[PDB]
Formats: sequence, structure tokens, C-alpha cells
Amino acid sequence: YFQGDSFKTKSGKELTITFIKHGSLMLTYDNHSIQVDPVSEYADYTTFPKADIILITHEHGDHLDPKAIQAVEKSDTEIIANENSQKKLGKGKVLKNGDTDTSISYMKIEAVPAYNTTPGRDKYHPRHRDNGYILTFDGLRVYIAGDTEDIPEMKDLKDIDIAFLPVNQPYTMTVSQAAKAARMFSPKILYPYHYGDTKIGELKDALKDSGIDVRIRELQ
Ligand SMILES: [Zn+2]
Ligand SMILES: [Zn+2]
Repeated sequence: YFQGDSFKTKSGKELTITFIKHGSLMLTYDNHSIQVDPVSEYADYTTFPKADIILITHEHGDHLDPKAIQAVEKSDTEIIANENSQKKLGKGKVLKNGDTDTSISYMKIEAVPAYNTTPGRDKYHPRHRDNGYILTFDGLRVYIAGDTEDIPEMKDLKDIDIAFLPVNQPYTMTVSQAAKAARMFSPKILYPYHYGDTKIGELKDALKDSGIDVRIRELQ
């Protein structure tokens, strides 16, 4: 029994985000089902409806899992991924940083950077290799950062309604970094995710008076 939140788009259509765990999310919009970084360790993916779309941010095992992909795919599922993950899968569409994809009529995708800035942590997520995604449904823009630190390109993110930022150590962001990241583009709604054992409640305090709705969900 996973929690989920619902959002209305400008024409009245509904987007529901179901919070699975870590960086794993299911998005439901207009009777289409979208899985992001589905990982079998966090759910029995045979019990979900079959993915119309599977989004992979990068190749690490807590994001790219073929078993989970098999359990939830159908014959006409489109997999959208970074180059390294696509290669490992042997199927799917490759997006690089700066790519826009407008070929799904109900969901525009933009691939944006997601990498480490701390010296020595490029061993984790080196620049260019991995993607964050901006998903647009009828004007509603959802930014899924993937694994990144408070990179300067976040200043370039415009009109984001909902954002997911990663807040664990040493792989992604500390609470202060996440707060700094959030302030760079002012999403209306912020879901910290991929936060492991971080005491994430401090992010609400850290963004007090920012005007950003920080929503804590079970996304360790
Ligand atoms: Zn990673
Ligand atoms: Zn990760």
C-alpha cells in the first residue's frame, strides 16, 4: 500500500505520483502508466499495471534493474534512458543532456544534467554520463533530478511545478545542498527523495519561508 499525491493540470486532467522508495516513482496520467527507475528490491513490480513508459536516469543498481523492467513491461512499452543504461539493456531510446523529446503526445521529456560537484565524487556520477528529466503533462512540469549535487545548471530550470531532489550521502546532496539547489529554481512543490537514513525533516526547516512546499514521503 504505497502513498500517492494527485495534481490537476490546466485542462483538468489528473496526474498522480505514487511514491515507491528511494528514486523509484510511478506516475499515472490520463490512463497512462509511467515507471521511473523501477527497482525490484523496493516493490513487487508484477502487481503494478504495465508501463506505457519506463524512464531510467542512470545505470547504478538502485536505479537500473532489468528484473523489475521485465516484471512491469508490455510489448509496446517505450523505455527512455541515458546512453549507458540503454546499452546495458540492449533496448530503448537514448537521451543525452539537453535533448528534448516531444514524440509522446501526452508527455514532453527534457533531459537535463545530473552529476557530482564535490572533488573526488565524479567517481559516483561524472558529468554528462547521467540524466535528470523534466516531464511536462498539459503544462504541469515535474523535475526528477536523478542522482546529482547542487549543480549550477539548476539555475536554468524554469517553471517547475514539482521537483524531486536526492538527499543522501555521500552519493548525492546534504540537507543544505538540497536547500541551496531548491532556491536556485524555486519549485512550487519539493519532494526530497533518494534520502536513505538522512533526517530529512531538517529540509522543511532549512527552506522555512522559501514559499516551497517541502513534502516528506517514504522515499529513503
Ligand atoms: Zn547513482
Ligand atoms: Zn542512486
